Amino acid sequence: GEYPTVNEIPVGEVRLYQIADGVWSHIATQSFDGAVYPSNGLIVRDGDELLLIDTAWGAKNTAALLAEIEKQIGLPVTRAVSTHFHDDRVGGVDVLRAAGVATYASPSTRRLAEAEGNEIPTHSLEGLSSSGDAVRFGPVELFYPGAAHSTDNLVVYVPSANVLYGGCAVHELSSTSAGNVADADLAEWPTSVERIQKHYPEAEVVIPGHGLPGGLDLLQHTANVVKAHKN
Ligand SMILES: C[C@@H](c1cccc2c(-c3ccc(CS(C)(=O)=O)c(F)c3)c(C(=O)O)[nH]c12)N1CC(CCN)OC1=O
Ligand SMILES: [Zn+2]
Ligand SMILES: [Zn+2]
Repeated sequence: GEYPTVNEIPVGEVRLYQIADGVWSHIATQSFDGAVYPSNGLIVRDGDELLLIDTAWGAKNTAALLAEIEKQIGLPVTRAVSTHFHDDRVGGVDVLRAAGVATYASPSTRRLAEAEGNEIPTHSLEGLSSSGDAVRFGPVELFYPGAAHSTDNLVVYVPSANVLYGGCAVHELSSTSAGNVADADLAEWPTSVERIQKHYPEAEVVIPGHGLPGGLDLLQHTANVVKAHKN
């Protein structure tokens, strides 16, 4: 019943967690540079179909994700959006594409994925290139807050449930640093978080890219840990 962690998640297995009516997160674990990390994504019911946000960080994890969705939900995943270019967001796009899923990301994410040798979503999401931009995509709104964890990071809001999926631009409350900052803009990140706070003041659940969901406090906590990481 509690939100799952690695200690319940061997690498290769996937858990789903019901967030709200028609909204689940997915949780998987992966090894990277000799350490094991959890990571989240989102699943949103879209009538008789499902919209997937982010892969489960790897090909085998993403295959396991599709199997877990069939077991627990039983509706087809028809579209997926990746919220930035890192492997915890696009690793598994090839699996999705061979399982009938149409894969999408911004042009900025597609270019960065291609340049870095990561898997590349098929379709480009226009209308998101300026900070503060928002577009509708099925049952969600996609929002580009500005550079934060990465220059391309997108945020996803589920208006029916007031669920804010921050992706890796948002950290969990227990975080002690800003995570993997390799491609981050620590100077711009607080401004981007402030844009999220201003745009989604009615969010009830906030889901970070890694770790435990909570409420709006995750946004302020993220700004706090990023400002202190920078300093
Ligand atoms: C594949 C991805 C990656 C791999 C491994 C770990 C992470 C973390 C991470 C780290 C620590 C914490 C605990 S905490 C908030 O207290 O510090 C955390 F929650 C998340 C993140 C993230 O923060 O989103 N991304 C990671 N990658 C790869 C990459 C550059 C490759 N050239 O950059 C990146 O992010
Ligand atoms: Zn990342
Ligand atoms: Zn991440």
